Amino acid sequence: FDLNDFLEQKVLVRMEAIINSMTMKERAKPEIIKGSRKRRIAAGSGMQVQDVNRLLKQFDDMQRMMKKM
RNA sequence: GGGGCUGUUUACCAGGUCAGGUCCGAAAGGAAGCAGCCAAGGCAGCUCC
Repeated sequence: FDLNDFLEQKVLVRMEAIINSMTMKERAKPEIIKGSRKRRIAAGSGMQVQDVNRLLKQFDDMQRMMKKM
Protein backbone atom coordinates (compact mmCIF):
# COMPACT_ATOMS: atom_id res chain seq x y z
CA PHE A 1 0.00 0.00 0.00
CA ASP A 2 1.70 3.17 -1.30
CA LEU A 3 0.78 6.82 -1.91
CA ASN A 4 -0.43 5.86 -5.38
CA ASP A 5 -3.25 3.93 -3.74
CA PHE A 6 -4.12 6.31 -0.92
CA LEU A 7 -4.71 8.73 -3.81
CA GLU A 8 -7.44 6.64 -5.39
CA GLN A 9 -9.39 7.53 -2.24
CA LYS A 10 -13.14 19.98 -0.99
CA VAL A 11 -10.21 19.36 1.36
CA LEU A 12 -9.46 16.18 -0.56
CA VAL A 13 -8.55 18.42 -3.51
CA ARG A 14 -5.76 19.95 -1.45
CA MET A 15 -4.66 16.40 -0.66
CA GLU A 16 -4.51 15.44 -4.34
CA ALA A 17 -2.53 18.57 -5.17
CA ILE A 18 0.05 17.62 -2.54
CA ILE A 19 0.40 14.10 -3.89
CA ASN A 20 0.46 15.47 -7.44
CA SER A 21 3.66 17.32 -6.51
CA MET A 22 5.64 14.21 -5.76
CA THR A 23 7.80 11.91 -7.84
CA MET A 24 7.06 8.30 -8.69
CA LYS A 25 9.65 7.26 -6.11
CA GLU A 26 8.22 9.51 -3.39
CA ARG A 27 4.83 7.83 -3.68
CA ALA A 28 6.00 4.26 -4.02
CA LYS A 29 8.31 4.63 -1.03
CA PRO A 30 7.19 7.64 1.10
CA GLU A 31 9.65 7.06 3.96
CA ILE A 32 12.34 8.69 1.84
CA ILE A 33 10.52 12.02 2.10
CA LYS A 34 12.50 14.19 4.53
CA GLY A 35 12.86 17.94 4.99
CA SER A 36 14.17 19.00 1.60
CA ARG A 37 11.61 17.05 -0.36
CA LYS A 38 8.74 18.22 1.89
CA ARG A 39 9.78 21.79 1.21
CA ARG A 40 9.76 21.23 -2.54
CA ILE A 41 6.38 19.48 -2.33
CA ALA A 42 4.75 22.17 -0.20
CA ALA A 43 5.87 25.15 -2.21
CA GLY A 44 5.02 23.07 -5.25
CA SER A 45 1.36 22.46 -4.45
CA GLY A 46 0.88 25.98 -3.17
CA MET A 47 0.85 24.55 0.33
CA GLN A 48 2.88 24.84 3.54
CA VAL A 49 5.09 22.08 4.95
CA GLN A 50 2.80 21.28 7.88
CA ASP A 51 0.03 20.46 5.37
CA VAL A 52 2.36 17.93 3.76
CA ASN A 53 3.24 16.57 7.20
CA ARG A 54 -0.45 16.32 8.05
CA LEU A 55 -1.11 14.45 4.78
CA LEU A 56 1.84 12.12 5.27
CA LYS A 57 0.59 11.65 8.84
CA GLN A 58 -2.78 10.69 7.36
CA PHE A 59 -1.37 8.26 4.81
CA ASP A 60 0.61 6.69 7.61
CA ASP A 61 -2.38 6.15 9.89
CA MET A 62 -4.19 4.97 6.77
CA GLN A 63 -1.43 2.50 5.87
CA ARG A 64 -1.17 1.46 9.50
CA MET A 65 -4.84 0.48 9.52
CA MET A 66 -3.94 -1.65 6.49
CA LYS A 67 -1.05 -3.50 8.15
CA LYS A 68 -3.79 -4.85 10.43
CA MET A 69 -5.84 -7.18 8.21
C1' G B 1 37.59 16.25 -26.95
C1' G B 2 33.78 17.77 -30.89
C1' G B 3 29.52 15.95 -34.22
C1' G B 4 25.75 11.95 -34.98
C1' C B 5 23.17 7.42 -33.16
C1' U B 6 21.37 4.08 -29.56
C1' G B 7 20.49 2.05 -24.49
C1' U B 8 20.36 3.63 -19.30
C1' U B 9 20.16 7.20 -15.61
C1' U B 10 18.85 12.13 -12.93
C1' A B 11 13.46 15.15 -6.22
C1' C B 12 14.52 20.59 -5.36
C1' C B 13 20.03 23.61 -6.11
C1' A B 14 19.21 30.88 -12.19
C1' G B 15 16.35 25.84 -19.40
C1' G B 16 11.14 25.41 -21.59
C1' U B 17 6.19 24.19 -21.05
C1' C B 18 3.34 23.50 -16.90
C1' A B 19 -2.05 19.12 -15.44
C1' G B 20 -3.31 19.55 -10.38
C1' G B 21 -2.67 23.26 -6.50
C1' U B 22 -1.14 28.11 -4.82
C1' C B 23 -0.63 33.89 -4.91
C1' C B 24 -2.48 39.00 -6.15
C1' G B 25 -7.13 41.33 -7.94
C1' A B 26 -14.25 43.48 -6.76
C1' A B 27 -13.48 41.97 -11.71
C1' A B 28 -11.15 41.95 -16.19
C1' G B 29 -6.85 39.91 -15.40
C1' G B 30 -1.87 39.34 -13.91
C1' A B 31 2.41 36.46 -10.87
C1' A B 32 5.45 32.37 -9.04
C1' G B 33 5.60 27.30 -10.10
C1' C B 34 6.02 20.95 -8.00
C1' A B 35 4.99 16.39 -10.77
C1' G B 36 5.03 15.29 -16.05
C1' C B 37 6.78 15.84 -20.51
C1' C B 38 10.48 18.29 -23.71
C1' A B 39 15.31 19.65 -23.19
C1' A B 40 19.87 19.22 -20.61
C1' G B 41 23.44 16.55 -17.71
C1' G B 42 25.65 11.56 -15.94
C1' C B 43 27.30 6.16 -17.26
C1' A B 44 28.09 3.43 -21.40
C1' G B 45 28.13 0.98 -26.77
C1' C B 46 28.46 2.20 -32.14
C1' U B 47 30.17 5.92 -35.50
C1' C B 48 32.47 10.46 -37.89
C1' C B 49 36.36 14.57 -37.39
